[PDB]
Amino acid sequence: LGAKPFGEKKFIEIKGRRMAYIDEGTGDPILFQHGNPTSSYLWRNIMPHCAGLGRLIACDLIGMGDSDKLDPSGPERYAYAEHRDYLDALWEALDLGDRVVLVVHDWGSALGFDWARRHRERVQGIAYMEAIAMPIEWADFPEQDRDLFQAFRSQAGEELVLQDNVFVEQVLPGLILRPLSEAEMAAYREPFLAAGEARRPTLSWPRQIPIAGTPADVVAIARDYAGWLSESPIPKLFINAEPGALTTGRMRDFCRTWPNQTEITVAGAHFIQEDSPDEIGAAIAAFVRRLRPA
Ligand SMILES: [Ca+2]
Ligand SMILES: [Ca+2]
Ligand SMILES: [Cl-]
Repeated sequence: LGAKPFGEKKFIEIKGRRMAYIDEGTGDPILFQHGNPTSSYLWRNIMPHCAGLGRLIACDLIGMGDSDKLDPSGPERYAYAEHRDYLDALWEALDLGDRVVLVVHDWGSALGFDWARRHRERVQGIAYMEAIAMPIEWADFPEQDRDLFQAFRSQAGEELVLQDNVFVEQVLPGLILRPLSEAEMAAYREPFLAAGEARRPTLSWPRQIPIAGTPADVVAIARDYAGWLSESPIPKLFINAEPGALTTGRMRDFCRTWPNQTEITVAGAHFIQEDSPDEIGAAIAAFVRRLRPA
């Protein structure tokens, strides 16, 4: 597997803040976007498979990875809309061109799907896995994690996450089938070593998941890209997971109705990149080779 990151971290100022990202190679972008509570590090063993197939980019969401924190931070900070404003500006600053291939996961998919809907003419292909493909109901949420996430979305969330770093220390490992190494966990907890607001992004995210109609704004956004994706002819690669976690049941049933889509199944729960990186990288590279023929 390997715990070493892919390439060197680069920095650029956005909205008066500093954001970190990986940008290696030349040509049309193959954009990898992580979710909660990860960073660009999540794709370290996947991006290599796309070597020479394009400009390999992986951005650290604001307040995450090596990107700046948003002070003053609080319950109102790090909502989906705010993350979008920063990511939109970062992607604009990167001069991506008009033949972008998106590779998304978790909140990176909500952000990526929305961006794609808004810049559809610039999207050459979309590879996704364990994504937030549509608004859901509690019955659709994984049973084993249902109570905990309901707790995150309650006044108990602050103690769980800001004080005890539960999303990083409990959820993350709990949704990876193979044992992580000391170095791998170190890389994941690094941005959240300090108790308090430094960990706010990992609490604000679960409170943004479009479940049972709340929050209304994210539900509407997801409803929008869900409808669009179900009709868009843009080529797609759906990397299904077994047993999987988020993209199972009804949501998986929905994703499987999407047009011009190739699907493969790999072993894993939610953070499948840590369980089947080679299968995932190989599939993405093949997908790209078909989208960018000699
Ligand atoms: Ca071109
Ligand atoms: Ca585990
Ligand atoms: Cl979340």
